[PDB]
Amino acid sequence: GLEKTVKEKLSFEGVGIHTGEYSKLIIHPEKEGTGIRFFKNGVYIPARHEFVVHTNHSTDLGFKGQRIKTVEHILSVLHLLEITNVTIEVIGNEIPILDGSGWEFYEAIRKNILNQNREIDYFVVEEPIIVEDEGRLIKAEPSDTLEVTYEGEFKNFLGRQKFTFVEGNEEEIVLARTFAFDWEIEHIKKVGLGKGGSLKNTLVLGKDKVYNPEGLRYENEPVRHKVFDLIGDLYLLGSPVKGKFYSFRGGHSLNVKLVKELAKKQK
Ligand SMILES: CC(C)(N)[C@H](NC(=O)c1ccc(C#CC#C[C@@H]2C[C@H]2CO)cc1)C(=O)NO
Ligand SMILES: COC(=O)[C@@H](N)C(C)(C)NC(=O)OC(C)(C)C
Ligand SMILES: [Zn+2]
Repeated sequence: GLEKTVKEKLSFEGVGIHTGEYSKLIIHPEKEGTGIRFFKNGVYIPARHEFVVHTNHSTDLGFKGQRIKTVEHILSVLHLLEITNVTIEVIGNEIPILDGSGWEFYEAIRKNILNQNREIDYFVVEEPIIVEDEGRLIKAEPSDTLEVTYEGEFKNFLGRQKFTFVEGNEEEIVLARTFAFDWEIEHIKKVGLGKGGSLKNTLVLGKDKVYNPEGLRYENEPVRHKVFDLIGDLYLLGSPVKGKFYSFRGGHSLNVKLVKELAKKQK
């Protein structure tokens, strides 16, 4: 496909899930070859794995003392829409969580795409690879299309679930919200995270119950969301990705480990 930017500036704002602070974004059009980058306090932070500074409960980037938490959801939307050149100006410390999914970003950006004049140089997975960390595993192999499977093993009523995204099915993952388990939330808050979490932006689950009155958007909403997260983390390769991926219990740390290994192999 063609490289793409946005036709005009687009703004989003709201609380961040981990900081609990209110932040604002402005997405700026950029010319071919710019890439995806964030901008904060005069500093450009490329959306690339070299700038990752944190991977526990979110993927965060930093450069020159300027940090932005929770980049994975906006990056996933940009990856899915193949937006390749933009600057995400951040006023604040975190990307807004909005409803917990990619939906608001996706709907606004998709109606505001500007095609550009050269084609995308995709990051094409060249050979099989596997990364592992204590029972968790992610595998990648060559594919002409982006295909991403996540398999979860939940210690509540959900049990085992799996879900596969393929190109053309973006609408199946951009509404899946972030989630949390009631028995884990105290620790998450104790370690300085989750300050903005609520039933308005998070699917909160117990051993045998759902806290949100509206319930789940899909019976497998959590694994759809984990696929969505992985697609955002994969964009830290710096180009839209072609490959077939399978994650068993992976999270941001393992996702970024895979990205760094792929980048090293194909440098
Ligand atoms: C899903 C994944 C991959 N682990 C990660 N999400 C988080 O880590 C995360 C998201 C929300 C909360 C909360 C809250 C809350 C709350 C109020 C108390 C409940 C109302 O009764 C805590 C952790 C993610 O989506 N990364 O992208
Ligand atoms: C059992 O609780 C933990 O160990 C959390 N650190 C853990 C569950 C690994 N978070 C997680 O899923 O990874 C993400 C993707 C970084 C949010
Ligand atoms: Zn997420």
